[PDB]
Amino acid sequence: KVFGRCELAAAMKRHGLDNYRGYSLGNWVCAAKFESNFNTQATNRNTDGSTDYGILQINSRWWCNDGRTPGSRNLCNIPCSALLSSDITASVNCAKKIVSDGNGMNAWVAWRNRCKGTDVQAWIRGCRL
Ligand SMILES: [Cl-]
Ligand SMILES: [Cl-]
Repeated sequence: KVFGRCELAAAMKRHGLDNYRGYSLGNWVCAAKFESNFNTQATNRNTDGSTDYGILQINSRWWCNDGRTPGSRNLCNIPCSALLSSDITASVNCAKKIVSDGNGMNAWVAWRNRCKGTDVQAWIRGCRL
């Protein structure tokens, strides 16, 4: 499913992301924009043989099991395929754990490079939240 911007903001608000660990909702919408273009089915293979999955591009080295990433952790205890669902619950639950881990949202390269220090509120502007 390819979400709308305000639709995504709304589903994220409902799953507790607005202000989770101090990151306003605009940050998470922005991250999703640039990580996956709001598409829950997005996959990107990394050079280390790991794969990023879903709306927030959660990585198979650490966070989810995809069966083809040698000696990987499954820190979110999910098959990575569960991250590609139209229901964003599993992605949101795994992300809350990632962002608690110490790097905060710096764990997402697109956020660090494209959202951090920008006016992230723009991404929720005009949405009935
Ligand atoms: Cl915001
Ligand atoms: Cl932080």
